[PDB]
Amino acid sequence: DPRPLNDKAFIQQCIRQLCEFLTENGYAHNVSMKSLQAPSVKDFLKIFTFLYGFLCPSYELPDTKFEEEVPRIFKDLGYPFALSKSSMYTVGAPHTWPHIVAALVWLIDCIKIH
Repeated sequence: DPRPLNDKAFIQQCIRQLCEFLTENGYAHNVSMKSLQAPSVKDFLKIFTFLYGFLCPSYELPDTKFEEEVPRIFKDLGYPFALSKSSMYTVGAPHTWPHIVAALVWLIDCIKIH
């Protein structure tokens, strides 16, 4: 894994990129650096739904089996890094969020092109 996910400054950079993309592109809810430090599973899913909607406009917010569906979508998009069920259940936890925010930023990058 080539990513410096332990570098706290690097993960603030990822969070800032998330904050800026959501803000710039008309996400429905107020977001801040503060509110993106440790999101709930429900807020993560709202964020993920907003982002994946750029690629799949009819995409609906998951809930049932989201811990299966969300990693499956990333896998299907060619994301090379592991997203475990454990991570899905604990997305906002201190040692989980860095991996998840990295995945969202990669998703943002792929939206920004395609």
